[PDB]
Order: sequence, then structure tokens, then C-alpha cells
Amino acid sequence: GIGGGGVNAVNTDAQALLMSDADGRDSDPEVGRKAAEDAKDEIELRGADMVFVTAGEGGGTGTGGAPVVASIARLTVGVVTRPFSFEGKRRSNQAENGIAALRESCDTLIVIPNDRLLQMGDAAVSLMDAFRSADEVLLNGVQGITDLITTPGLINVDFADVKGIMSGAGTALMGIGSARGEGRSLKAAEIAINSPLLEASMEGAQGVLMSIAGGSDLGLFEINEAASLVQDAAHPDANIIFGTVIDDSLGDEVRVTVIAAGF
Amino acid sequence: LAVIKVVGIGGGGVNAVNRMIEQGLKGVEFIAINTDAQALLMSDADVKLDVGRDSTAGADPEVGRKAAEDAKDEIEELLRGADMVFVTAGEGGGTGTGGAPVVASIARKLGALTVGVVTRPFSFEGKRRSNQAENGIAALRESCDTLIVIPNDRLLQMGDAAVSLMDAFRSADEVLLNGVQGITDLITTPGLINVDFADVKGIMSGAGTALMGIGSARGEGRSLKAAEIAINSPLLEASMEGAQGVLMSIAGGSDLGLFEINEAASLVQDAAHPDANIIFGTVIDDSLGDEVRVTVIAAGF
Amino acid sequence: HNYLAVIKVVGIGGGGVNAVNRMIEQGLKGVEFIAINTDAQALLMSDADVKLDVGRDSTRGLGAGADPEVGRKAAEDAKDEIEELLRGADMVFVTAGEGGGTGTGGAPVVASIARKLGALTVGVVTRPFSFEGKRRSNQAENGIAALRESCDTLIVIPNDRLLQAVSLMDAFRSADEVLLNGVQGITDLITTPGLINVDFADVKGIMSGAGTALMGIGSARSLKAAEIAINSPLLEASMEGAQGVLMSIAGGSLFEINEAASLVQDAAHPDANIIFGTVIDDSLGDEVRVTVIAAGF
Ligand SMILES: Nc1nc2c(ncn2[C@@H]2O[C@H](COP(=O)(O)OP(=O)(O)O)[C@@H](O)[C@H]2O)c(=O)[nH]1
Repeated sequence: GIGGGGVNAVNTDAQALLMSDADGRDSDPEVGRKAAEDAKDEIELRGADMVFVTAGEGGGTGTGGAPVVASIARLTVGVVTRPFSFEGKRRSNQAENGIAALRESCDTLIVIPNDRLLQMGDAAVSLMDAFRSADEVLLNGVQGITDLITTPGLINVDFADVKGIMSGAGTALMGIGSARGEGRSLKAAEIAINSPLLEASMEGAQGVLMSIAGGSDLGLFEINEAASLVQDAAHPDANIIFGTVIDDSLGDEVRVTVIAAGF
Repeated sequence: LAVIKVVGIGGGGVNAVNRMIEQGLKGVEFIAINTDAQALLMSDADVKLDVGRDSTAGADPEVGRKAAEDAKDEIEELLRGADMVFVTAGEGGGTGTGGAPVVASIARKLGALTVGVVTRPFSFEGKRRSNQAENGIAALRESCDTLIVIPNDRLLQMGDAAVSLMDAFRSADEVLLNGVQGITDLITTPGLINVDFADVKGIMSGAGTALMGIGSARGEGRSLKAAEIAINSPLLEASMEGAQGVLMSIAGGSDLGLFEINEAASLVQDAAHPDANIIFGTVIDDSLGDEVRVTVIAAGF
Repeated sequence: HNYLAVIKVVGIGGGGVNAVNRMIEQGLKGVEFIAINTDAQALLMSDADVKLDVGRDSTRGLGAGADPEVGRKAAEDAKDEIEELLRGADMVFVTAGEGGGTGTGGAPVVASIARKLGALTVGVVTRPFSFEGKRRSNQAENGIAALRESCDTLIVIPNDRLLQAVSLMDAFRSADEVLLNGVQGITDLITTPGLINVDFADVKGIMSGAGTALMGIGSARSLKAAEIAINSPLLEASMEGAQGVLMSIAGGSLFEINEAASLVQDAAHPDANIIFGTVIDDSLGDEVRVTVIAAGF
């Protein structure tokens, strides 16, 4: 993530650029401008059709340097992070402006509040479990919607389906959930819509891309259970795209990742 | 006796009327209507009709509608003078979805008792399809007299375990036929109790929004159990309760009992609304030997 | 010392014959199976060792009336042919699905013919479903009544408790083999014994003169599959005084064994009597059958 707390998540400062796992150097929000902001043509976009922006708001240029990627071609949807309550008024003062161009020059954004992520863990955590125990959720809004095209499985979804509903959609939330043992797919879908993260606003939206993962074990009958919980669930006149995923490291778990759009 | 001409519009219909043919389904005449002429090469329909000048019914029911209409005559020659005319399909796409409201409408204008036997999409089959299907079902109901609908959703219970997609629509391939088989055999292969075309006419006529269930069994009280399950078939949705019009049929071997017929029938009417009009029908089918089938058809609400 | 036990199992009426073929297909051995029925349609389709036509063949749309007078008639009418069929048996199981007619009223006869001959006679039968109507539940209680006073031992199993709506259609015709597990529940101890053998004579004491009995199985590895059987509602929880209990286990291989044995007696009045046993049925990996018959009241 193009940020002094968004780099440390993916799995201007000199000692930060040199930890990017795939194979400048002189540093506040506006730091991303004459240390970060490079040319008008830096995607002459080449080898693929999307990449994501994991540039939240929990460090350095995650505010003034985040929307450097937003105007990159004014399709890409950023998976951000609104700051915790206790992380000061100064980081909260960098809230709207650090997201404003991420929802004026960028396609769509998924404003994952770690404030609300208090319900994901055990009881108490730390600042070190705000870019670690909030990587799990931070990958979700990404991985949820990549896996439909990279690794589908028992059901498939086009390139043009995601990019035909999640295109320039601006305001967007998600909602995730997990389950093992019986009822798996409907247990986790009923977690997915009730998860303190979609802010109970799916019914207001007009376009939802439900994902659902698990082994190749994953029955065709389980998938039909979750699918129903959507036709009732969202506005009864929306644009919904289902679709499945294969991940055989889950075995018995089924990663039901819902994503919202169309407010 | 009676001229039964089964028509399978849609790709799903034309695919399902093949299953009919590859099962025998006597006393009918098969007609496959679809847009991509290519797809009709694989049909074993005795008659095949092509309805597509240009489409490059590409997921748009309104092509299918127009297609059905621009071949309004082609069909009204295929359907001329025919006591019983069926119009099975897969609602969801376009060729069926749009068409059936015509082919059916055409049979009905031709005075032929017209029975629809269509399916609703799996909800995994996307959300568009549902809505496509949904106004298309509203379209038959308002066109053909009876419309047995079979929600696929319901077809896939947990007692059909790790299935597939081929197996899925194959599970439907049987079920479409079953709402046909169990109305036609009455007329086309009546066993000990005759129920002539006329009877089915009066129960089916004007009814609509019909449902159906199926149950086979054997052993002690076989016909009770085979009937019991059909009553409880999820494919009905607790509807038996209130159906003012019920068509049953206890298809079994030549030597099927009266005591048997009686107490399976007597198990149906009791579920049914107590005012409900009812009809027995037995059918001779040797492929069972030791077992019996039962196909209650709730109709009118 | 000719270790041979002559064990036969007759399936009377559709219920019995159905059940006997379910026994044939699921691979019970060491036993002559017998199908007796009124319709010769279903007899020729059965794979029973010896099939017997008793009922007068009846014109289309009669016969199938389910009047246990007519079944009782049919066997008493062909009582000779039944006497020879079960002649020099050692132990004769008698299975049926009560409520009906032919099996309802036919079992009483065949059971009581095994008795005069001098077999250990056993009745493994079922009480029809509650939805089948009052006439059958009536017609069953009388056929049960007779068979209780014909067989040395009778195992009655409600097909109503054997259900617990959509897919419990495959909870009668694939749940009736409770009858089968009822039979091999005793048979497979003598015919295919395990690491603890318990021959015919062990059984002859703990059955001859009981009258009434009940059963329950378990699937499994054997540590956690043992409780399963006694607790199974099928047994009516009537292990607060089952005065004469039998128990069996099937698979590969003492610790496994004594896991369950260190439990059995902890149930009913242990002043009575219990018999253990073992079976070699290599048709099952981690699974091991844990059948428990509970006689004597
Ligand atoms: N019974 C049956 N249903 C099918 C088959 N293939 C697909 N379906 C279902 O029927 C629906 C209708 O599609 P279809 O009739 O092929 O589209 P159309 O030919 O353009 O009307 C689909 O959404 C599927 O859920 C099949 O072979 N048999």
C-alpha cells in the first residue's frame, strides 16, 4: 500500500521500498507529492487488466500519497483502512481528504474500518494486530474478487462481470465470514451479511458480488444454499454475481466473501 | 384415442424431450423447437422446427418471443387438430422463456388442452436468469391452462449428495418428463381403472399454477409409502393442503391391487383441501414389477 | 465333532422377500434363504435359495387385499411344503413386515412349523408405519401377537421410530435392513466367528423361551463406537432390566473387544446373563458392527 502504514501488509522512505516481495529515498500526508508523485504516463496497464491499492490510512503517505494511484487512469478498486478510534484525532483529521480522491479519481473503494474490526480476533490485541490481524480482512476485499477470475472452480465468472458491475462504483463495502462443520456455506453467508463491516447497508446497494470458496469437495448443493441468501437479502431488484472458488488449503472451511456497490 | 403431441421449446426443453424419448414415453409425438438449427441435429424429435433469422435467442427472451411469432404459422401447422398438446421448456434463457407463451397460446387457440411443464432456474444459475424466467412463468400461466412449474432449487435436496452440472440438469431431465409421463400414461396406457381424456380435461382445464410430486416404493404397504412420499415431495411446497383439483395416478404392474389403488388414493384426498376435486387413474407399466409409482398433481389455489 | 449349524431364514410376503434379497445383496452367508409369497411375479425376481408359491394366483385387481386370514390360510394350506423346506433345520429365522396380509398371517404358521420340527425359531419383524393407517397397525398387532406366541424369540422393530420427511423416503426400503442386522446379529456369530467364537449352544440358552426381544447397532475406532448401540431408541431404553442379553462385534481384530465389554454389563440387572462374541467380516475398514440383542422379560 502506497503509504507509511500500507506497505506493511502485502503477503518516499529509503528503508521501506526495500521490502517489496516481488522482484524514493527522502521521507505527514503531503509527503506523497515531490517524493512520491511521478509522471503522467507510468502504465504504458501493460501485462494485466487490474492491480489493487492496499493503501489504507495508518501511516505516512496514506492520505496525500494514496490517491497517486487513483488518477492512474481517470479499472482499479482500492482496499483501504479507516484508522482506529485511539490512533488520535490527527489521523482522523486525515480521513476524508485521504479517501476523497480515492472516491473521485479512483473507480471504487472498499472503506474497511479497523475501528469496526474490534470484533475480529479474541478479546484484546495491539497496534501490531492492526496491520497483521487486519491483514486477513485487508486481503479479503482484494482476494475475494480476484479469485473469481484467477481461481474459480465449480462455478465461473467473466472478466467483464466484476468489471461490468464494480466499475466506477465509488462508495463500496464488503462483509466476510467463515465456517466449518455442517451448514458451512449458509452458516458463513449468514455471518457474511451480519458482519460488523457492511454497516447493515446491503439493501441500499444496487449490485453485490458474492464470492464463496473451500475445497473441490465443496458441493454443488451447499453453493445453492448461500445463493438464495442474497435473492431475499439485497434489494429485490439488484445486479448480483455469484461464483465459486477453489482453495484446498481450507479443506473443510468455506470463505464466503460478499462485496457491495450501487448506493 | 387421443392425439398427444409433446413440444420441447428451449434448449432445455429440446434436451429434456430427448430424455423422454430415451425413456420410451409412449403415446406422444415429439417436437423440438430451438433457435440454433445446429442444436436440433442432436435432437431425436420426430419433428424439429428452426426459429432464428439472426441472433449474433441470445439470452434475450424478446428475440425468442419474436422468433416464436415469426414462425406462428409453421407451428400452427405442426399443432393442427390434436386432442392433447404439451409445451415443456427451461425458463431462464430466451428461446424457451419467450417462445412458450406462443406455441402454447397457439395450441390453446387451436382448442387443444394445453399443458405446460417448465422449470425455474437453479439460483446458482445466476440472478438474471431467475428474473428472465420469472416474467416468463407469469407469461405461460396467463396463456396455457395448466402450468406445472418445477423449481430446480427444490430438486436438489441433500439426499442427492455430491452431484455435478451434467447430473444436475439430468435430475431435471427426468423431472420434466415426470410431469408429462404421469398425465399421459393415464390416457395412453391406462391400466385397470380407465380415466379417459375427458376426465383429465375437466380437472386440468383453466386451472394453472399446478404443482407435482413423485414417489415410488415396494414391500409391505408399498402403495401407501410410494404415495406418501409423492405427497411430501419437496417439489410441491406444502401445497397439497389447499389444491381445489388434484390429478393422481398409481402406475404399476398389470396385477396391481384394488385394495392397493384404494388406500393410496385415500391417502391423497386427505392431504388435499376437503372440498377438492380429485381423480384416480391407474396405469400399466411392467418396468416396475414389484414396485409402484404415484404422481399427484395439485392444481388451483 | 462336525461343527455345522443348519440355519435358514424365511421371508414371507413382499416385506420378508424384499428383506431376504436385501440380505442376499449385502452379503450374509452360512444360511439357506427362502422366499414365500402369493404373487409369483415377485418370487421369480427374488434371488432366494428356495422360493415357494403358497397363495392361489389371483386375477387382475384382487388378491393384494392384505387380509391376514388369507395368508394364514395360504401356509396352513401348503403346510406340508413348508415342513419339508425347513426339515432338519437347526435354527429358523422368520422375517416379515407386519401390517400386511401374506407375511402378517404367514409368519405365524411357518414359525410354528419350525417349532414342531424342533428348530430354535426366531422372528425378526417390523411394525408398520404410523401413516399406513389404523387397519394395518391393527392387523400388525395381531400378527405380532401370534408370532410372539409361535417363535421362541421375537424381535419387534417399529418402522415409525426408524424415521426421525423429504429424504426419509430412503428411510424405509434402505432402513428395513434393520431386519438383516437383526438376523446376522445372531447368525454371523456361528457362521463366521472371530477371535472369540460362541457357537449355536451359547445362543440356544439365551433365546429358547424368551418370547420378547429388542435390538440396536453401531457403526465406527471401536472405543468411540460402543455407546452407540445401547442408547439407540430402537432398544426402547429397555436395558433397565433385559434379563438375557447378546452382543457381537465384526471386523479385523482384544483391546478393541474389551473396550465395549467393559460397558455392556453396566446397563441392566447383571444377576441375569450376558454372552459376548466376535465376527470376521472384512467388508469394513475403520467401521466395526456393534449389534446388541436384549431378550428375556
Ligand atoms: N431440463 C433441463 N434443463 C436445462 C438443461 N440445460 C440447461 N437447463 C436449465 O434450463 C434453463 C434454460 O436455458 P435454455 O432453455 O437452455 O435457454 P434457451 O434455449 O435460450 O431458452 C437454464 O438456465 C438451466 O437452469 C437440460 O439439458 N435439461
